[PDB]
Amino acid sequence: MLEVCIIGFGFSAIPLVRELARTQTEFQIISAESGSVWDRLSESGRLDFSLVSSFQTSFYSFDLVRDYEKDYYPTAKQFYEMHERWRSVYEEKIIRDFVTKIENFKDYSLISTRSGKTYEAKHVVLATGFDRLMNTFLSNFDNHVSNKTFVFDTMGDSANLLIAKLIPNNNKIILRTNGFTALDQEVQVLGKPFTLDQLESPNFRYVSSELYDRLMMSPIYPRTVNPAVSYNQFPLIRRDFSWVDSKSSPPNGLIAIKYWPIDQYYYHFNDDLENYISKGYLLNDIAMWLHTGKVILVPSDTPINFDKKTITYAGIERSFHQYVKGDAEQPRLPTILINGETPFEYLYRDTFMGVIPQRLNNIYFLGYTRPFTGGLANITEMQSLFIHKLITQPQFHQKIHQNLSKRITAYNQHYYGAAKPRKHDHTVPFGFYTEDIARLIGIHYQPNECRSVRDLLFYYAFPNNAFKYRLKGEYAVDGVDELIQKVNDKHDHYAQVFVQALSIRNMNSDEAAEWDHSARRFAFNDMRHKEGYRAFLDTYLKAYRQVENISVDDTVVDEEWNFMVKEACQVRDKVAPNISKDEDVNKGIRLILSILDSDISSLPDSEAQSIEFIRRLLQPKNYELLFIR
Ligand SMILES: Cc1cc2nc3c(=O)[nH]c(=O)nc-3n(C[C@H](O)[C@H](O)[C@H](O)COP(=O)(O)OP(=O)(O)OC[C@H]3O[C@@H](n4cnc5c(N)ncnc54)[C@H](O)[C@@H]3O)c2cc1C
Ligand SMILES: N[C@@H](Cc1c[nH]c2ccccc12)C(=O)O
Repeated sequence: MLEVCIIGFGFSAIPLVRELARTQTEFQIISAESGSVWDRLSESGRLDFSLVSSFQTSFYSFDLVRDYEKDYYPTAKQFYEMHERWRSVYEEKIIRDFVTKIENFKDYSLISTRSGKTYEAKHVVLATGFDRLMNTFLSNFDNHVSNKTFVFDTMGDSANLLIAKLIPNNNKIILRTNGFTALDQEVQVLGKPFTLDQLESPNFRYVSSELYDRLMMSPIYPRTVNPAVSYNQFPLIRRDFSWVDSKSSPPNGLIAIKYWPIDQYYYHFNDDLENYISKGYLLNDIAMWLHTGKVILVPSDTPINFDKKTITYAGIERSFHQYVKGDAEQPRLPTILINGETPFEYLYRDTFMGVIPQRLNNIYFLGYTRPFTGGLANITEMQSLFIHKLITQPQFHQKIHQNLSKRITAYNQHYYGAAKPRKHDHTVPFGFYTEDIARLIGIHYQPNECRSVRDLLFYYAFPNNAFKYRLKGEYAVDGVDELIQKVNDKHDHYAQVFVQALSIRNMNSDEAAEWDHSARRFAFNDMRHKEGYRAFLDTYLKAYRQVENISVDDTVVDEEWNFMVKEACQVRDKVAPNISKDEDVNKGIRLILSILDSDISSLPDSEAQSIEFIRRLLQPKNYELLFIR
């Protein structure tokens, strides 16, 4: 009897396949001849974009230990080539066929295929990915459509890539949405670049939910009255957050587009701009788009005619070339039959950690949990370890399955509370999920085992990426010590992130909000850092048209759109003319780096109380997680 069948092989499955080879577990892969969306995009030369996620969170530990030099954003091309390098290693273990039905019995599944060949496997893993409506727009993108108007009913990472590709062909963008959360993917800390996943310090949740809330939520909830923040200048961007019924912030189910702010874009790319664009580094600055009027927010229920294909905003009858219905993603699950009879219904919440479903035996899901920030790599690596342990270690299998139903109830209560299932429940802050999986496995770190201040910074401020949990113990990867070392030396041991928590431990919700925005350049959606870059923008648009071999006439003005922008930017034209963290962080960082190697338990009683609080980090009081204990 075949021990393991993996169905679907692209990216999600790589770390699990590796672990099965290490323990010489009998496995077969079954994967479609047609391949993935990256194959569609490759064949037709449309791999001319970059990832919305850092190298550090988007590539697996066993590649990072070889190829990590510096923080950066990898190209679509690089991400694809790394898929195709790992496919080549494992191609011999891959059967090219499509699975159409799984019949699940007590201790085995019967797998049917399109060819007619059937397979018996004790353990079955789905890593088949998602069907995506928006894929057609990207794969079959026409770059001649010019001076046309587009309406989008949802803002996600796909719409933003499309918007980034349209704007330089002088196409006009209207967002008919009920708000969206956008966040600068890159951020300055005292004039040094940090990708946003570097600054989440997730284990501070263990001190208290309240303190973690103040650490993260002011850029997302409209908590500052600072006129400089996008959600004050352009209030239509704000969302309805009355669904959130969890104390865990940021909440499961919240999505975010990550984008280049133009200042960060400039710093990296201004010096070889045409070459960088051609590699796939595209300016996708949605807040620069609203500021310049090249995108406009309009209310959710604005008048449109679907037959006449027209928008009417204030009083101009705008003919719209295309309406784009937003990205809805649904798992590519084949029919699964319970006791080889009853069709199985997929619901993220009715599975444990997005991986173990109920009423099925020895079936696991790999690649169906979405990270809020950073790459999928973080989630699928830790899931691969969870799945590998369940398949190979019956003790572990028994421990998890014994009370599966209760664990799932306890997880749902902590992360979703009494909220009705939503289509985005599958989205999780990465540094909670990876940490959650690591405690179920037992490759987690113990806060009480911190000896020095250096140790506290690794436990609390060092990002909760999958490789952090592969330094030592059951899933150790050779070279992780040298990686953690390199990362720490480049980021000042994440002291700047640790000092933020120091500074706001005595503040309330409103106070932290005002403090978050007291900076020269606050982290996200700082509209003071846009006007200065109008000249560069026009250099960029010209550079894009030179790469994409396109020529529109800029000397022809669409006076009607100029008119629709004014109506839109009404609050901005009121709020903008009404236009400390830097000092606190600066003083804080120098304090921490002076006592790096000082013993915690040693540190004296009666700076000031910043000591009492650093000693309690040995005994955090929100450490309980009922789905694990
Ligand atoms: C436009 C776009 C941009 C993205 N950008 C990023 C990014 O910047 N950072 C990031 O971290 N993530 C990103 N992602 C997400 C993620 O990297 C991709 O979705 C990734 O391809 C998912 O990996 P997977 O292995 O789960 O799925 P896939 O790559 O789709 O692999 C699944 C494979 O299984 C096959 N298959 C499906 N059903 C069956 C079946 N029944 N039988 C047999 N074979 C089957 C498919 O043909 C496919 O080859 C992006 C996704 C998209 C669409
Ligand atoms: N803690 C950092 C970074 C940060 C805040 N909220 C975030 C949300 C997502 C990612 C990063 C962050 C800050 O307050 O500035």
